[PDB]
Parts: sequence; C-alpha cells; structure tokens
Amino acid sequence: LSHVQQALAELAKPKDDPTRKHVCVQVAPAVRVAIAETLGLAPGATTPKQLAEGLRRLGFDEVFDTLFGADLTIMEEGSALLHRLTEHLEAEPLPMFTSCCPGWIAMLEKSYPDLIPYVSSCKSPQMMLAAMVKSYLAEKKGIAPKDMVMVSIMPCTRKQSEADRDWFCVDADPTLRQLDHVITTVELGNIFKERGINLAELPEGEWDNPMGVGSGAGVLFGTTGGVMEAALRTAYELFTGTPLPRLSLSEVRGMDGIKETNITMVPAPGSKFEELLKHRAAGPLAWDGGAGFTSEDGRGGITLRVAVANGLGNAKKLITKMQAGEAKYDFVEIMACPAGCVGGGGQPRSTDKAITQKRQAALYNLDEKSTLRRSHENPSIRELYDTYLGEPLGHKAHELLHTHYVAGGV
Ligand code: SF4
Ligand SMILES: [Cl-]
Repeated sequence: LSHVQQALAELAKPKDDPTRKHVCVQVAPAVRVAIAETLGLAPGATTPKQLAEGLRRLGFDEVFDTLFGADLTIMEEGSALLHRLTEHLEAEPLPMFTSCCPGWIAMLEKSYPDLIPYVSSCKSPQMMLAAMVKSYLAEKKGIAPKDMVMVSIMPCTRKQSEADRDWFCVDADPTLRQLDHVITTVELGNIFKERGINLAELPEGEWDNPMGVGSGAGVLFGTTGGVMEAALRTAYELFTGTPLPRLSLSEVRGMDGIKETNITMVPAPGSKFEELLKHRAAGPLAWDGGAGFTSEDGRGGITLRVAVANGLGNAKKLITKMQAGEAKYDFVEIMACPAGCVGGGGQPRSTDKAITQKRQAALYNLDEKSTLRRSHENPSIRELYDTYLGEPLGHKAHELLHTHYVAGGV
C-alpha cells in the first residue's frame, strides 16, 4: 500500500470506531497556493481556509499550518547561526549550510560527506512540527503516540524519504514514526476530485493550533521571507539590536542559479558581541576568519556573506569554487528545485512558463506581505519553549528538533 492509500485507510475508519486513530495533517504554503491549479484555476484562486475545510471533510481530526514548524526551525537555526558566529569570534564550523531540502541532504551524504560538520543539525519545518505533535500535543490530549497519525501535504516528491529517516521516531521505536505519510499537491488534488470535492465552492473552515489550545493556526499575521532569511534576522537582531529589513538577493555573475547578499553587522553597545569584536581580532572549507570592517575609534563590525543556490547542478559549481576559495560565504542555502519549493516535483504541471512567478506572488496577501513576522514573538512558540522545550539548542530541543547525518547516505 502506498502512503496515500495508508492515510486514506486511516481516514476511512469511522470516528467512533474503537480502532480509529487521531489523524493529523499539516500543509505547506506552496501547496495552498498551487492546489487551485488542480481545478484548472489560477494559483491562489482558493483561500487557505477553503483548503482547511476540504481537509476536515476528508476526515482529518487536526489541520495544521506547516508555518508553525517553520517558526521552530527559525528559532533553532537562527540560534545555531548566532552560536557558531559567537564561538568563531571568541576563537560546528563555518560556513553553515541550511538543511530543509532533502535533495540537498541526500547529495550532501553521498557526494560531499566531508561537508557534514558544516551543515545545520536542524530538522525540516515538517519534521519539527511532527516531532512536536507526537510529543507535546499527544501528552496534552492524553493520546498515546501510537494512536496518532501524522500526514503532511508537500509540494515535494522527496519529503517522504526525509520523513522515513530511521531515527525520526518515538522512543527509539522506528515503527512509531514522527511523520507517517507524505502527500503531494497533485495527489491531494486528485483525492478531492475523486470525491467530488470542489475547493473553490467550499465555505471557510478553520485551522487547529498545534499547542492544543486557542483559535487559529498558532501563527501570527504577516510574513518572514522564509526560514533562511528569518534565521538570519534572528541572529542579526540579537547581535545588533537593530531590525533587519526584507532581503533583496542579487544574482552572481558567471554562476547560474546563484544569488547573494552582504549583511554588515555592528554589535549592540554593551553587549557580549561588542566585547568579542574588541578583545580579540588577530577542513574542506577552510574559512578566512571572516569578513570584517573597522575604523577610526574602533567601530568594529563583521560582514555576513550569504548565498542561495537553485538547484543541485548549480550548487555543485558553487561548492567547487568555495573549496577553491574563489567563492567566500558564511551562510549558504541549497534548494534542489530551480524555482524553490513553489516549483517542486509534486506541484501541478503547467504550460505557463511564468507559473512559478504567479505562485510566488499569490503566496500571501498584499496586507501580509507588508507586515514583518518574527518567530520568537509568537506566543505559542514562546509558551512551547518556556514550558516544554527549554532553551533553543538545548537538551530537549536537540532531541526533538535536531538530527544527524550519515556519510554515504541511508
Ligand atoms: S527545493 Fe524542491 S526538493 Fe527541496 S524541499 Fe523544496 S520542493 Fe523539496
Ligand atoms: Cl518541510
């Protein structure tokens, strides 16, 4: 039985059935914008809450926004970056690579195992949310993890292999998956139509909060610009005490699918970061000790060099020049898909050459695009850490939200 068939089997069970399980679903933003195309409509032609209603009509007991998991990734990865930056100032290496794309993680383990220490140990947004629901939420609702089923709807054909990583399980039992089944945008679209469900004709439903209390998806109003940018912002604003605006990446000449930006950071006055810049300034990626600037009275500062690679072919050319020292970066994100997740392998096929641009544009409302969201300000995220996880990068956070990598692959 395919994973789609297994999830549908769990849903086919009446809710009052003695063997019925608590079936949960989480949905990626890339899915929500592209799902309307399965009806022959434009991207974004169906609202988020219409999809929520549709999923609830399939029989899901919980409907979650993957963005909640993304806030956890931003928290952990932002802290991780700040940590590595900190220990490199006072003399887990640099540059740091992000790790949300399983296509990158796969290529990392098979072709570049010597780069493993440089990669963030953060789990993906979907896996963090999954680990959370079968731990915190299970305990809150008095449900055994074995009686909870976690489904994700993804734009990606690789998110199942990510989920199937052996140790992504509960209490060292690899049969108790943190995330059981992954369904693609087109597969979900096919399920709706085969049941006569038209999303565009549905009323607005509502999301569930992974914290098990309150209303909404447990995510505040506004946008972050994605995990990488928000992780950067997290580190930046703690380091400088000043807000980081939305990033504008510029294309690197001579390199396809590579974008970059330079971010200058002056430590906040009186901070530990100001002490470290002052009191001390004298592998496969040996890293030049950083890009720093200073001046007359000692306005000491460091320049964070960031790169983004789409996709895997273009990424190899970047790594080559990095090892050659021709490309110098501190923070690198590698996505397997040329257009990123909005153009993932699980997305509808279109004749429109600009379909990925339409998807991106329709991702959020002009209202939401104008408002900056910060993960550490999310009351649900604050509560989860204060009352359950402890500190980011800590013991509990490492066990539930972090992972490891295997040289040679799995
Ligand atoms: S870039 Fe492609 S392969 Fe990587 S996470 Fe996004 S959809 Fe999946
Ligand atoms: Cl994810």
